[PDB]
Amino acid sequence: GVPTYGAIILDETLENVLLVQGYLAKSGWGFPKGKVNKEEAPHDCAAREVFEETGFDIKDYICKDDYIELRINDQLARLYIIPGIPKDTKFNPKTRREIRNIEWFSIEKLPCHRNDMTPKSKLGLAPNKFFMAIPFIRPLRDWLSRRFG
Ligand SMILES: O=C(NCc1ccc(F)cc1)c1cnn2c1CCCC2
Repeated sequence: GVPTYGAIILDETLENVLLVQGYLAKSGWGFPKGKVNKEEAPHDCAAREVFEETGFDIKDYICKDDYIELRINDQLARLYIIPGIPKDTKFNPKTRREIRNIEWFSIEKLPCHRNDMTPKSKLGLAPNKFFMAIPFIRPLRDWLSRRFG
């Protein structure tokens, strides 16, 4: 699959992260990210996708070595970590045709796994609106503990 790039944006307290909500198949909440274009550098794709989805330009803030990368079903997703962005920042996507809403979420309240259905003796996982963000949460919390305190 084609690699994806984006950002995990945190506020100044390091408490909260910015998630975006799409439509249809992308109807839940997830980090801003998207597919890399031909010959485009990872940092440029991340900034591009983040600016298209949030209206916020991370180019002056990206640190090259500060990201979380996950390979999920053979697609690689790398989110650059961008702390310190004020919570009163005005985010607006380029078009409401792709992005429904943009919100801050408390990191400590976000799930870092989906719940099974053991109550009902049924296999699998219950739906969770944070399903695209979930795989990054534990690695983010571990990364913040290491790199900050
Ligand atoms: O990325 C997602 N959500 C946030 C988002 C990011 C960019 C955007 F333009 C709109 C919403 C998402 C949700 N479900 N799927 C995805 C991606 C691929 C697998 C299905």
